[PDB]
Amino acid sequence: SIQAEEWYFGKITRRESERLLLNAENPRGTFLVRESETTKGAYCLSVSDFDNAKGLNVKHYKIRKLDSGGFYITSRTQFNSLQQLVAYYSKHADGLCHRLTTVCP
Ligand SMILES: *C(=O)c1ccccc1OP(=O)(O)O
Repeated sequence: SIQAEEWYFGKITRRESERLLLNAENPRGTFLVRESETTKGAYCLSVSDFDNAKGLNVKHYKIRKLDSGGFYITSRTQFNSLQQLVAYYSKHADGLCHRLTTVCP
C-alpha cells in the first residue's frame, strides 16, 4: 500500500516538494515520492542533490505505472512495485543524480 510508506507524500505540489528538499541539512539523495501535478496516474520522485557547480538543487523524475502492473522511470528497468523501485535506486544511481539515501524530513 503506497500510501502507508513514510516516503510517500501524496498530493503536494512541485514547489512544495522543492521547499522541503532545499534545506541545507539534507544530504544528497534525500527524497520523497508524490503525485504528478500534470500527469494523471504518474508519480514523481523528487530528489535533493549537491555539487560545487550548482550547490544544493532538486531533480524530479517521472515514475510511470503500466496497467499491466509495472513501475519504472526508464522502460528498460521495471519493478513489480513502487517499494521495489525505491529499494533498487537506493543501491544504484544508474541515471539518477544520486542514489536515494534518506526520506525527506
Ligand atoms: C514528476 O511527476 C515530475 C518529473 C520531472 C519533472 C517534474 C515533475 O513534476 P510534475 O509532473 O508534478 O510537474
